[PDB]
Amino acid sequence: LLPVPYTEAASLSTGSTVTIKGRPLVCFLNEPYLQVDFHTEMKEESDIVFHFQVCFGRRVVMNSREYGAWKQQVESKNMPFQDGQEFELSISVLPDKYQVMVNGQSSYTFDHRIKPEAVKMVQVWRDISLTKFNVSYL
Amino acid sequence: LLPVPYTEAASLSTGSTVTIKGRPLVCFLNEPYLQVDFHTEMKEESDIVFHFQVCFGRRVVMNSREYGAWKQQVESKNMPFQDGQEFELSISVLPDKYQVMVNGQSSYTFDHRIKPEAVKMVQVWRDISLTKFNVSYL
Ligand SMILES: OC[C@H]1O[C@@H](O)[C@H](O)[C@@H](O)[C@@H]1O
Ligand SMILES: OC[C@H]1O[C@@H](O)[C@H](O)[C@@H](O)[C@@H]1O
Ligand SMILES: OC[C@H]1O[C@@H](O)[C@H](O)[C@@H](O)[C@@H]1O
Ligand SMILES: OC[C@H]1O[C@@H](O)[C@H](O)[C@@H](O)[C@@H]1O
Ligand SMILES: OC[C@H]1O[C@@H](O)[C@H](O)[C@@H](O)[C@@H]1O
Ligand SMILES: OC[C@H]1O[C@@H](O)[C@H](O)[C@@H](O)[C@@H]1O
Repeated sequence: LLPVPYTEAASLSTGSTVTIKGRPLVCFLNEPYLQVDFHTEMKEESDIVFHFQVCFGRRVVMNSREYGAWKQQVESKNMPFQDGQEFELSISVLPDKYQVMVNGQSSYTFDHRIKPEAVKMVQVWRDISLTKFNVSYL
Repeated sequence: LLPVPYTEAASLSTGSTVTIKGRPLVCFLNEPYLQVDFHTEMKEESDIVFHFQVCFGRRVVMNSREYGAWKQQVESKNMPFQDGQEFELSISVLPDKYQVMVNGQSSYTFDHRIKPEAVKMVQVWRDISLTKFNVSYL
């Protein structure tokens, strides 16, 4: 297990992938969350280029936080995460957007509001155990 | 620190108090949660007599879960929890309702939908550290 909340310094550009392997701590009936935030600084109060929040069994919200203010929330009812199971989450930086893979299935996209080069830190937190976190590049 | 999620077997009646001392894991800007659930069984999928969820800095929701279904949500914008600080949460069983004290201040009430004698387990979880959990009686 990696500690949760998990914070890692990171640089992203086109071709960067962020891969997370984890498991919800409790059954989907109890609505555990997962959050992944791409921050502009190492401090947790810093702006968020890309905010990804799963309410397991219900929905996903995505947003940015810019100069401390939450922007236009995007919502998906797409729920490929399986009750009780380990997940593999992969977030890829494409030229125009983030691609979110769940268990090898394209599940969510989010157009760049801020250049991904603004990211200095990824935080993974809320009601999961974390087995793997990797930032990679092709 | 007590492990989180924290689960303790419990019996409640009029005069029972549940006291929790904890601290949010992150700043209120990032909206950490605290949840306290009074369950009818030791298993986490069991019905919830009393569901208390803090979104720190934003709101509190309270509900019951009966035969697996969430009932009428109650919402309060009362927020006596302090950014960055340890809290003391005390939930008292009165004849007709739960009384929720935060840092010695009456903050929330919730009329009994199910007799508090139906409770067999308390779960404390989401984005907190936990220093104390006690079930007591006067
Ligand atoms: O957790 C913080 C939440 O605050 C809301 O105001 C935002 O619109 C959401 O996107 C975000 O998930
Ligand atoms: O933004 C959400 C969309 O992202 C796409 O890349 C996914 O493949 C679709 O399933 C989904 O509708
Ligand atoms: O923020 C824009 C994103 O929002 C989604 O609603 C669209 O379906 C995605 O294709 C797009 O990348
Ligand atoms: O976390 C579970 C949530 O599900 C909602 O449907 C309920 O009305 C809330 O009271 C509860 O907080
Ligand atoms: O249900 C909420 C109410 O509970 C009362 O016991 C509190 O003292 C009030 O501040 C609050 O309006
Ligand atoms: O569920 C009923 C509870 O809801 C609140 O709106 C009331 O203000 C409380 O006094 C009451 O105990």
